Amino acid sequence: GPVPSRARVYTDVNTHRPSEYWDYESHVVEWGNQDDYQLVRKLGRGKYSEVFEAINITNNEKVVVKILKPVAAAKIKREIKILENLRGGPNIITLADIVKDPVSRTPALVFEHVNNTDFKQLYQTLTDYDIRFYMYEILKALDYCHSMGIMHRDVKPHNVMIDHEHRKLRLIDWGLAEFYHPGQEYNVRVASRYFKGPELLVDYQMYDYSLDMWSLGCMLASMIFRKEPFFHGHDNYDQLVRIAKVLGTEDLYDYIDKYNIELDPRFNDILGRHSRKRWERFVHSENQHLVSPEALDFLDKLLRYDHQSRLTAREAMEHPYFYTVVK
Ligand SMILES: CCc1ccccc1-c1c(Cl)cc(CNCCc2nc3ccccc3[nH]2)cc1Cl
Repeated sequence: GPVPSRARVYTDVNTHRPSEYWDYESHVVEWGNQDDYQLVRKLGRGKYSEVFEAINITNNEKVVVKILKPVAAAKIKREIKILENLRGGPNIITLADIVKDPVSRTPALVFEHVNNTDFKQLYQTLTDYDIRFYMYEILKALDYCHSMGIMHRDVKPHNVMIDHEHRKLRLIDWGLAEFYHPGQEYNVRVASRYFKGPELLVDYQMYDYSLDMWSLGCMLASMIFRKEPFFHGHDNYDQLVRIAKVLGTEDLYDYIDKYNIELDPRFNDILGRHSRKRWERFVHSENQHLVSPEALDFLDKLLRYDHQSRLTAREAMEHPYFYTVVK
């Protein structure tokens, strides 16, 4: 069977802290008043929630309200516990209140408002310096949640709010977040297809905090190479083939062999044999302004098949790519 794995960092955080910290099912939710909030407009609807711009009447301040769908209403305690544990942490969205929505009869989470800069504008106009600055801000959020025994499991551009005017970044949508317990087998159906780590794609359940690091590398590659998404799989199987066309198949087989993972036999007809490509292959006149040897070295240390061989968020903060960032 599969060889077990554990994180090389923050393995003992959950054991060290009291059970109340991670036993979310035991947590009693203290409800606020739904009447304090007036919904202004629907911002979006996903598979588990609907998000709205709203106003807190008591202080006349804008807030964001997430109304959970019944299909998500079960594992709401997990998100609530995670949000309360991380509250006040660097660049973590602040959960301001929890109320019962009178219409859906489900919990509605109230968050601090972030005046988001248009997402196309940011992708199109952020400079090399701004990319390093914001990547450093995401690393502060990731090292914080990992040091708190939590893995986000859904890192992607959509889950990162940026108010560029105020150089303000928040990591949002902790609905897929889970506490990391060494030796636990987790569901591999997490994150979004283009951001899924090879561990998920090969069905390796004993993953840790390092999955967030792969997703972060996918974001960086997309941004610096002007290729959205960087690994553009047609489905979850083709997603691994797209990664293997860049990282090569020999290192993929070395990874699955290390953990005694057996690939799904459907890969026999589609994976092929591919050499590892040099990152310089993806550089062109339209992205040269965002690429540097330091960017490529940093990306190379995140986009590794072996989850245990990726940079951790705290080590990544001291990488030369961030030396230019004002600290
Ligand atoms: C390509 C990802 C990336 C790589 C390197 C540096 C920055 C980014 C980035 C960009 Cl360009 C744009 C955004 C903006 N994302 C907005 C997401 C969002 N806006 C919302 C507004 C309302 C509700 C949810 C929302 N989620 C986030 C990041 Cl990390």
